[PDB]
Amino acid sequence: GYSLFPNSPKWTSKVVTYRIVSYTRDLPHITVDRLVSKALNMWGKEIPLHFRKVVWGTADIMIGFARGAHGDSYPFDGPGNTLAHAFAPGTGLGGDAHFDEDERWTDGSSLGINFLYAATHELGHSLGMGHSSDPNAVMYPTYFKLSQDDIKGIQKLYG
Amino acid sequence: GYSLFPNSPKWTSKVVTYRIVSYTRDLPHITVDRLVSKALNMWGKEIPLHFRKVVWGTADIMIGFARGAHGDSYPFDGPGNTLAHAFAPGTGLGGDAHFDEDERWTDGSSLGINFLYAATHELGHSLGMGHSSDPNAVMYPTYFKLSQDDIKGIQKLYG
Amino acid sequence: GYSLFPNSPKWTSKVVTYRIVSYTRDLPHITVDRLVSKALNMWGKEIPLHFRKVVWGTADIMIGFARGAHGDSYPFDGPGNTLAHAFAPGTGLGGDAHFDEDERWTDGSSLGINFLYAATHELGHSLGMGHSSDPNAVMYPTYFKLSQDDIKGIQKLYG
Amino acid sequence: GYSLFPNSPKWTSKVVTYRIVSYTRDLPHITVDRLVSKALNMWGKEIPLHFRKVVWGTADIMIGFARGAHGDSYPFDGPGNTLAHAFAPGTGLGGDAHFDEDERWTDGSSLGINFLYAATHELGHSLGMGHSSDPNAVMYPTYFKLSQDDIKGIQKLYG
Ligand SMILES: O=CN(O)[C@@H](CCCc1ncccn1)CS(=O)(=O)N1CCN(c2ccc(Br)cn2)CC1
Ligand SMILES: O=CN(O)[C@@H](CCCc1ncccn1)CS(=O)(=O)N1CCN(c2ccc(Br)cn2)CC1
Ligand SMILES: O=CN(O)[C@@H](CCCc1ncccn1)CS(=O)(=O)N1CCN(c2ccc(Br)cn2)CC1
Ligand SMILES: O=CN(O)[C@@H](CCCc1ncccn1)CS(=O)(=O)N1CCN(c2ccc(Br)cn2)CC1
Ligand SMILES: [Ca+2]
Ligand SMILES: [Ca+2]
Ligand SMILES: [Ca+2]
Ligand SMILES: [Ca+2]
Ligand SMILES: [Ca+2]
Ligand SMILES: [Ca+2]
Ligand SMILES: [Ca+2]
Ligand SMILES: [Ca+2]
Ligand SMILES: [Zn+2]
Ligand SMILES: [Zn+2]
Ligand SMILES: [Zn+2]
Ligand SMILES: [Zn+2]
Ligand SMILES: [Zn+2]
Ligand SMILES: [Zn+2]
Ligand SMILES: [Zn+2]
Ligand SMILES: [Zn+2]
Repeated sequence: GYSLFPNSPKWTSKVVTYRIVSYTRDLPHITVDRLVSKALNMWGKEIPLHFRKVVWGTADIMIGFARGAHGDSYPFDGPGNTLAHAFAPGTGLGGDAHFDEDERWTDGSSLGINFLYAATHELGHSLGMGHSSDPNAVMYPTYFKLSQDDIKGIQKLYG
Repeated sequence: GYSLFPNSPKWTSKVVTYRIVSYTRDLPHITVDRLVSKALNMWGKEIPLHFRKVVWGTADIMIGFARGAHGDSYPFDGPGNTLAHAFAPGTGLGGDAHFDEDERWTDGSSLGINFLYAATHELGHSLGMGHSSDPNAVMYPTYFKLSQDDIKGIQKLYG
Repeated sequence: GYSLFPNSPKWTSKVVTYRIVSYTRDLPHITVDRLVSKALNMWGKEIPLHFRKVVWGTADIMIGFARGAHGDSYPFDGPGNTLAHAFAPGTGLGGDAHFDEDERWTDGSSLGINFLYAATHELGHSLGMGHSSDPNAVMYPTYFKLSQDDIKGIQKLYG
Repeated sequence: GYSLFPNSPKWTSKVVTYRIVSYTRDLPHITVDRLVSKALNMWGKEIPLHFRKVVWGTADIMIGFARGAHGDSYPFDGPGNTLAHAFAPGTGLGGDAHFDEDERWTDGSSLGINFLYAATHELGHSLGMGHSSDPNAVMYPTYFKLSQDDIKGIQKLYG
């Protein structure tokens, strides 16, 4: 069973902008760029919402890697423990997706947390999805395509 | 309601020197230099105190970024937790402002703790300001211009 | 007294592949390569099992250094505490040997955990050895050649 | 009141060798080299013991910087907490002096723990000195020349 966020926040504009603000030394910038686009598009293909990439300033969905405290109330904590977090749609921090630089991330060719899967999960949150009780769902709390539960949920929110 | 430090320490000389001793890889050195000057000047414009920049040795206000233990009794602790500290006016460590290198700092163009705001708060301490009970104040314990409370407080001390 | 793993898992194929997926800045890549080969061969000479090195993709025994969370349920934790872990033979994570990048590793010419000894111990696990109660054994829980206990154990498992 | 180590271990040879095995990115290698020599010589001038520098392999007194676990039973722990440790005279680890790379060290021109003072204290241990109860002593547990207590203690031991 999928979940949304309390009060069911969602992007209400036809177009939502996103920006990859900071990268990881674990991967080429372009790899992160392509994987983020692939993640967004997985959700995008199921709903009447369009994403537009911006390379500077503020965008609706701010995506990036950071070490320690980084401007919100959920500072990262070094290697292990918390790995990432994302915020439900809304202004400011809303929609943003942050990844802890102190972990090891991979595109699949090395050791590490698979970035595509993690990004697809985090971006699910950025769009308004909560965690699912269905182990098959990308939105399941713990850890390729969206499951029926993920699709049902996102379409229910957008629709 | 603004606060000062116990015994209300303040710089008693007409001129107070400052030095940016160490920088962060998160930003250009010159950016940190300019933001520090801007922060000091925000307080400076309200009082009969003049700041003089020095680029070597000891200055009254020593400013810098550090990882872990760094020569005082308040070692930093890695990503998260403590982010920075500054000491009330006085000799030696007095007036110094230290920032934890293990966080992410920004000038506003990326993810991170906004350095200008953090520096303005920390330098407030370096000049003798304590924390305020007024949420509008730059000296409020948690997180652009100085509020009426900040101004009232600094002018009361100098003034 | 040597130990194996519950249910005594072992590689059942004549040839087992291995790959050094990630390295440490503490040593040249080639040094890690040579020490891994030496470690494997120490066990290899005692049993009817052959190792084949691969330099890309997946291999049966995936070996590497990582910081923090890295794709399994045993994230590393920064300097100190956990130093490494390896998994009993089996598919997927089975057989893999991971080393925490946040420690200092050496080939013997500097300060650090001796990589050859650590790798020989970890690879013992990758082959199906558990910890020994014999302090002379390379498989003893705490810390050059395999002891009689190590040999007896690996030969008992292979066989 | 100065202290020595239980059983009063000391170097019994006329010549004791030392090697700086690893350095810190905080300072030039040559700076660390010169400060170590200065520290040793401070103790050396008070006793009938001669120090000989070696640049490779093993020396009686192994000196270096390390992150996390590094080959002894006192792994470092990242920024803060433990900063350094040294072992009483003896074979193997005996006499060695280790410094945590995760702190900030300085030669006096920047922010950080003053390396000369820290090295003089640590090397005191490497020679057989324990902590002093005299706040004036370099061997006092918490923090330029050796005090009367330091001199009395080292001369009593040598001796
Ligand atoms: O999204 C973030 N997570 O929930 C955080 C909790 C943050 C809580 C939080 N929220 C808001 C603020 C602070 N903290 C936990 S996580 O370990 O980072 N998360 C587990 C599931 N994982 C998967 C799962 C399945 C798959 Br397929 C791929 N990856 C994605 C990443
Ligand atoms: O200044 C230092 N802080 O108080 C430290 C505590 C150190 C305590 C301490 N003092 C002395 C020694 C050791 N520890 C807390 S902090 O998180 O670093 N601080 C919060 C408020 N923040 C703001 C707030 C408002 C705005 Br606008 C911008 N930034 C500035 C930074
Ligand atoms: O192999 C891994 N270890 O057991 C881990 C525990 C992981 C437990 C674990 N297992 C699985 C998953 C998570 N955690 C402990 S360790 O400190 O990394 N280990 C001690 C012995 N050491 C030696 C000993 C003797 C010699 Br000679 C050389 N090196 C090899 C390394
Ligand atoms: O030497 C090491 N220290 O005692 C360690 C404890 C290790 C304990 C330990 N021993 C052995 C093994 C593990 N842990 C404490 S420390 O903070 O690293 N130490 C304080 C005094 N400091 C001074 C003091 C005065 C001056 Br002047 C300069 N520097 C030198 C450095
Ligand atoms: Ca983390
Ligand atoms: Ca946003
Ligand atoms: Ca911190
Ligand atoms: Ca000062
Ligand atoms: Ca570790
Ligand atoms: Ca495997
Ligand atoms: Ca430390
Ligand atoms: Ca020694
Ligand atoms: Zn965040
Ligand atoms: Zn989640
Ligand atoms: Zn400090
Ligand atoms: Zn403050
Ligand atoms: Zn692992
Ligand atoms: Zn083990
Ligand atoms: Zn040590
Ligand atoms: Zn000591």
